[PDB]
Amino acid sequence: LDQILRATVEEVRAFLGTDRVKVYRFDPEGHGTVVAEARGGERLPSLLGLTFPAGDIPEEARRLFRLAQVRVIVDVEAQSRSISQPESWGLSARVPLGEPLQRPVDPCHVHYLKSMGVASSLVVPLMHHQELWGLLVSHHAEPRPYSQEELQVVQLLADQVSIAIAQAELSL
Ligand SMILES: *[C@@H](C)[C@H]1/C(=C/c2[nH]c(/C=C3N=C(/C=C4/NC(=O)C(CC)=C4C)C(C)=C\3CCC(=O)O)c(CCC(=O)O)c2C)NC(=O)[C@@H]1C
Repeated sequence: LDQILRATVEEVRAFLGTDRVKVYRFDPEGHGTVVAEARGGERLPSLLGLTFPAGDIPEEARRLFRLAQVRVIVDVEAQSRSISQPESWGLSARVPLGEPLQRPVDPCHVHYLKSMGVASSLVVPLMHHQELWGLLVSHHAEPRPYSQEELQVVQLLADQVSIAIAQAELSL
């Protein structure tokens, strides 16, 4: 599982030629670890083996990956902003998209990317059946919109990967 996933990130980056792409796995307690990472000329630092507090991932957003498998972050420069409301959303995700061709992310996560030298990142999750196992993410330091065609093939690759983690799991 740890070996396969490492190989998966190597070919993936090559296909997108993105500066950095890493695979992230979700643990039952909310914590996750970086088990796969590729660097575009050591441009970005290696976060391999580092743990990211679960508190970093709320809940409403995580459900959307499990329910709709669709989320991307736009040009931090375009200044697209997201905000919460007196009320909280949950199962409401049962709705398919229903938003402009773009998705805004609150300013908190936005600068975090800026602080990381990232301006636009594509997000694709890894899931099996009704369960979400991890989160894939590509980092683009400069504006780079995604194509509807390439997006699926990858979404499929992720799905193909999500399937691998499932099939490999039985082994252990
Ligand atoms: C800011 C951190 C506040 C917040 C808002 C917020 N952030 C997200 C969700 C994400 N955070 C990501 C983090 C990264 N980058 C990594 O390197 C890494 C560890 C390997 C991850 C997973 C990130 C790109 C996401 C999306 C993935 C996910 O499913 O969470 C969101 C959701 C997006 C949306 O607009 O719905 C927002 C708005 N969360 C807080 O509690 C902070 C106060």
